[PDB]
Amino acid sequence: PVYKIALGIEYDGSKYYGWQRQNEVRSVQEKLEKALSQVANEPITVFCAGRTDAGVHGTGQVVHFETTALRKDAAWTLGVNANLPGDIAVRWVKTVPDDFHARFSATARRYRYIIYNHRLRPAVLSKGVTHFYEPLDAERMHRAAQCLLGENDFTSFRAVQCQSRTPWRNVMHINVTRHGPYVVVDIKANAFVHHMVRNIVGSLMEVGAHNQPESWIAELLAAKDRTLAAATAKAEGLYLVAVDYPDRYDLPKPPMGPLFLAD
Amino acid sequence: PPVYKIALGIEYDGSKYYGWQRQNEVRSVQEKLEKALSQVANEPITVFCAGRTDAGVHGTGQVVHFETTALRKDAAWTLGVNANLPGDIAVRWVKTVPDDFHARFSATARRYRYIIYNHRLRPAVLSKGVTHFYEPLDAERMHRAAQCLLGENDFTSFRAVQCQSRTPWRNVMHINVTRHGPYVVVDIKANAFVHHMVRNIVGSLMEVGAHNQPESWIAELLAAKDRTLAAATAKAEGLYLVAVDYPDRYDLPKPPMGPLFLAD
RNA sequence: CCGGAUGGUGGAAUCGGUAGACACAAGGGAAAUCCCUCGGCGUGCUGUGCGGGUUCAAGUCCCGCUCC
Ligand SMILES: [K+]
Ligand SMILES: [K+]
Ligand SMILES: [K+]
Ligand SMILES: [K+]
Ligand SMILES: [K+]
Ligand SMILES: [K+]
Repeated sequence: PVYKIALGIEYDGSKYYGWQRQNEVRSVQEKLEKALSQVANEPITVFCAGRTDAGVHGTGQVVHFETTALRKDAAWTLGVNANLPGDIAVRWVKTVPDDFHARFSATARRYRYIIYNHRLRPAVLSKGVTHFYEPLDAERMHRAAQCLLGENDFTSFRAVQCQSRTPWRNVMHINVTRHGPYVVVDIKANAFVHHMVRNIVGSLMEVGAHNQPESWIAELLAAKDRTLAAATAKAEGLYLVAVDYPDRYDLPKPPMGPLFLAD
Repeated sequence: PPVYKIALGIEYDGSKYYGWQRQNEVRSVQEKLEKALSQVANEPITVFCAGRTDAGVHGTGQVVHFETTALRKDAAWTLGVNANLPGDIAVRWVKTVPDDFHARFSATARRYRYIIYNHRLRPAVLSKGVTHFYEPLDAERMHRAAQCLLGENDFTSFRAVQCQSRTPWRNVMHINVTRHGPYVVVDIKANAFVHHMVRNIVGSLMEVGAHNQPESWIAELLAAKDRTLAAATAKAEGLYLVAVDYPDRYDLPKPPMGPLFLAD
């Protein structure tokens, strides 16, 4: 018998060279497979809903695999976790049909960017938040961002190493708010082009610091040029908070956080 | 030569340090902090913290002071020192204070926050900054079973052996337990605390929360004046020295105590 | 006149904080993905035209020299 299982993985990529399995470096996927394999007692290969670059964290990542071995729930949750490193962890298990597929079944991914806005660098979670010196204007930022909403040509916020096809994406919602000293950027789209978020954030920050007009983000978008927008934003601050899947699969959706961040 | 009494608001992540207490043998927050301060003042510097934390415990409201004959502009102590500090340690603010100031002795009351990730499966993000407690906690029940420690009591049951205070008596300003999504936070403020006082109150408070003991237990323990009766000391990675109290005359800056996104 | 002269190329570095972010190449190993290297030395040092200086700290300031 083949069993298609879906796991909700969570992690802290600060100590990993990303998710993708590199035969020469540390990858969340690798550590995750080693464990799953020990439980199923057979070589296991997983498929994630969205690979994160080296540095980016995850709290809503979703993966699936097929094992011939039958393990009770705890085996996949409490079990795998017992084999996983402290930074990586399983949030929930759920057997799914054959028509499910972490990546291809995903209707839209969602990210959150954590910006610690203070003159002096942070200490706690120094690898989990991006530190931005210049005073940000959450208000102004949010406004200068609604122009990216909908379907547009994110070429200006694209990448040259983008292995995807058409640079067109559909943004469900992009909001920027401030939590005390923090500034958070929540963005949801059907998908994103290489470094799309870290780029939108980069240019959004310049605006926030009043180094550019609100109209700049819009001018960039239509500029269809990358060498016009700000430089890619730091990684340590990006969190893959949540992925969208058809309600028919009935996958559990726990708080996306990160941490104390309201859902 | 002029002597300058300076007060720094230090913040850090003790996950990688054997505590604050400078030890000529291991990594201590205080040591790394002094090395830096010294490079700035270009003279051996010795600091005094408002409350030493044990190996593991973090800090976001810690306050220290020192005296240097060297005159450095503000940035030198803030942006400067930080530039010499490790990434986990950091200065939050500088402030020259009078001679009658003293981080420890001037402190009117310290304050802590305990972060409990209440979920069957262990956390990944901040795995060293939050305490993972398997059994389902009852924030409500916990808070209630705690108000009995409020005020001045004999915290012998929540004390320790390696304790140096000549008296295990303390005055609790307030102890509250709330739940943030999967988290359970315990905020406690007192004039001072006896060795492992907080981690102990939390330990026994958790047993109650998990319904392994009655709300009346915390109270029975307190009056029991016995330690071998209460729960075992709670984990360290979850304790944060969020804030210290000082006379308003000193006018020290009081930024958000957090940790992180935690409302002030 | 004043503002610049930093990597192979752009292009950064909080009204002195401890280089080269970021982007785009190149080269090598495991059409493209990916690791590491890509100032000079080598057997970590000195290096932000060039020596000298001040400062705990200099690309970041004071002085003499070359060119926009
Ligand atoms: K630094
Ligand atoms: K430098
Ligand atoms: K530098
Ligand atoms: K010098
Ligand atoms: K120079
Ligand atoms: K000069």
